[PDB]
Amino acid sequence: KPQPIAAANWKCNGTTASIEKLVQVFNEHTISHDVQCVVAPTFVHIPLVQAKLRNPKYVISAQNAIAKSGAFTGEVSMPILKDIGVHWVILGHSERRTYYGETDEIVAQKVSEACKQGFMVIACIGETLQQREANQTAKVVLSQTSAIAAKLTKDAWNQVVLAYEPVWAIGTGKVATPEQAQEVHLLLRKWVSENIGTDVAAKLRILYGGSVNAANAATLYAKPDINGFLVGGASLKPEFRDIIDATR
Repeated sequence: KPQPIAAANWKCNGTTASIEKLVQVFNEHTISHDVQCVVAPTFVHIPLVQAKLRNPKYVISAQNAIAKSGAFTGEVSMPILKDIGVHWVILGHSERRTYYGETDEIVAQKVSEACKQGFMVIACIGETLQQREANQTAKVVLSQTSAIAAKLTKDAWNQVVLAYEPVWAIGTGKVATPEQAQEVHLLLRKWVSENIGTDVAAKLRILYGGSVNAANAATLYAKPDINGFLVGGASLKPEFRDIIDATR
């Protein structure tokens, strides 16, 4: 397997005091294996986390961005993030697709621009409960992935991490079973192998997210095509340490 990733999506949460305490916990956890840890604070907390986070296995990610600076009140651009030292971004999270109008073509454009600007990108894909029950999971996730792929060159895939998060698993407590997740990860990896390249597919990290916790992480990671996790609720807690260690 390629190098795993354990990514903490703090979403729209945190106070300075709670973040200081949690970062201390993460700093004091010695990670002995090869894993890339990622923490994605809210924009306003990025400087605090940059100042306090010292664990060498971690990088900081933004939770969203727009491609260019300019007259976009309220938004944060990729050049602005790069200038402050952030070169990872999560794009296309279900919450943004649902609440904030991010269509496949908007996500694909953002991913393309992030790659051109040198970011590592965690690009999120996943089906809704209605799509799953209609036996459309594969069609949906492959459509979302091919929309992204259409805007990328083969070289750019070195910067891409895919995160499969069934929408019905996000925040609900209803994690996908290892078999459910593995079926989708395998389908995605096969599509990448056939449509992009077998060398790309072998090195591509495909993360699972949606109700990962420290108790279910190891049995997800045991599956051959799962390369780590994008973690929401449990990444606000000290048991994120055990999620990291489940990628051994």
